[PDB]
Amino acid sequence: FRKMAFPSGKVEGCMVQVTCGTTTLNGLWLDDVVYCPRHVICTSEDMLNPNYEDLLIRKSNHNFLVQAGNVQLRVIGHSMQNCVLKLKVDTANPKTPKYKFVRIQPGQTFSVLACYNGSPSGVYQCAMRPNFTIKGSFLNGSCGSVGFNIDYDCVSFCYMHHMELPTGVHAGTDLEGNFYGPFVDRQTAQAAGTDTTITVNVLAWLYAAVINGDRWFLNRFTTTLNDFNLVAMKYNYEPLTQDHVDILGPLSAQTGIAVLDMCASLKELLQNGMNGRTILGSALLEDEFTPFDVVRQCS
Ligand code: NA
Repeated sequence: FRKMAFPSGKVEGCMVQVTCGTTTLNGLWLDDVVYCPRHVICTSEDMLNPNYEDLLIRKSNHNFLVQAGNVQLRVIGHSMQNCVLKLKVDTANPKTPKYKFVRIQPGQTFSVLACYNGSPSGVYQCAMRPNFTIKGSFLNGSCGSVGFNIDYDCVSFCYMHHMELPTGVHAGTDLEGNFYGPFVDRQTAQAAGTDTTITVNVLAWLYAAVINGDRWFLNRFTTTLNDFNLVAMKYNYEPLTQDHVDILGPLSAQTGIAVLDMCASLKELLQNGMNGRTILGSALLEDEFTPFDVVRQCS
């Protein structure tokens, strides 16, 4: 049972290179605007303690080198919206897909098109951790790579990568520039805070396991919602709500396994471990499939 990323073609045609001074990173060219992390205007010395307003004022529209493959783009307007730069350009992107900007919630998943100096190199599926970080592969040059979901013909852009934390985990903003979590685009030590397992995702993945033939973890016991959350808090699992039970509805109906019985199987799993066995070929509980992901992949 494999992690699916969304087909990336609609985003590939939007990836551009942005160079300001000597710093260079990825941008998102939609209509006549190019979006990129504002720390493109920062030297590596600037990053220690940037005054972005002050730093942006030293910059004019011609200081910005936006290149899309070969055609260079004429910048005729620059603006700072929170932590993103918005470079107004003359040519509107002919390849602009239908798109929204969305701010997702912790636990939701999305595809990332990692790009290095403007060219896409790879695509992967990941989750917004409950502590608003993402654990991924953002190497030097991947700043400005975007996260997205695709519904039919519409690209919901939800993530732009900005920083690697000293802890090696990754942080970024929505497409309006607001960071997810308590992070700032400054090279200083920033605490991520206690991460937790996305409980509704693990339950969804267990439904995927039942759908695909793995059933050993199904138990004779059952449990109440409170008893389960009592076990959940001990193991750093996100508390399960009734909203979470509702979202798991279709999966419970497809398999004929009530949510609370599944929660009871997860309870014994948490209290006993997996005892050397695997579920869907994994020796540990996967929490980066939402119930929507499991439905989408089982449909
Ligand atoms: Na594993």
